[PDB]
Amino acid sequence: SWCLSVHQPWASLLVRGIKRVEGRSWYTPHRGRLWIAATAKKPSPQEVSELQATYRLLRGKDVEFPNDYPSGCLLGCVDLIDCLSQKQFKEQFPDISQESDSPFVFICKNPQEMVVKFPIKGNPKIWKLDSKIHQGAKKGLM
Amino acid sequence: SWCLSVHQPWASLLVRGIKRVEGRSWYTPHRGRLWIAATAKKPSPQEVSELQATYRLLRGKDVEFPNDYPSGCLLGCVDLIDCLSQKQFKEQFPDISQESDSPFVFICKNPQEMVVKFPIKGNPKIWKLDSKIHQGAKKGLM
DNA sequence: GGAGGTACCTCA
DNA sequence: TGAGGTACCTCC
Repeated sequence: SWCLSVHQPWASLLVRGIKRVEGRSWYTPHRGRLWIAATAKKPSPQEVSELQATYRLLRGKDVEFPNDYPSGCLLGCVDLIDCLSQKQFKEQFPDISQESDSPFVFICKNPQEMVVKFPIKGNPKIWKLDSKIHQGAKKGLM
Repeated sequence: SWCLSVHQPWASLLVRGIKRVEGRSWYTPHRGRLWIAATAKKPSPQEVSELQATYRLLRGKDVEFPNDYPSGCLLGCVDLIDCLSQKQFKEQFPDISQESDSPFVFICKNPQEMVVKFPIKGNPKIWKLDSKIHQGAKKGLM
């Protein structure tokens, strides 16, 4: 039921598995499925292309980006398998530890993207999806 | 017929005779009567009190400020008797030369403040008043 | 100028 | 967060 709002384009890169971690100033004990919502903040076409170029260098020339990075909607989910301090992140994930310098690093696995994305208004930190949109999101995930 | 738009509170201080010069980056050959209009930019009550404190120190304890500094209106007029370079300003007005460091300094005399001030939309530099507001302004000056 | 789009900032 | 007030910026 629990959701994290993330700015685009990083939001969609997370549910595509291209971005593998998300950094925050705070810790969460939450483990398991974590829904990902894009914030309302639209990214300029410039930062989308620059971030895409960067992730091409990190992941390979032919990585498949989403066609769009829609704002203000529920995108999909990840499994939040750990929430690591920066020190723990460097010890356990040396190959990607450069990808976040935040005090706490959310380690995400098993991303899933919704083919139909639903408009939504987010909140800070981990917040709870409303039942109706949560039910429709799980149905979409077939 | 010619007018200069000036930000408040400086605009009203000019037509009161409290501010004696106005600095600009450009020169004008205009001499004689120059109407003074306040721009639309409203001044914060903080810059009004700080500027009043400063001019109290420059002119004396009991100098009489206007009760209000209205924006976007025709305030009055001065006689523009010279337009001096900064070098000429220092040579000719050593007692007040510190009051403007602009490339050109408009030397104003015989200020008159209108009892009834008329709303107006200004322009850059010296611009020409419309004849209806000019006629009404001259009449107000009795 | 004056007008208004946009980025920035704050939020009993 | 999302919302919107405000300051800042540009202007065939």
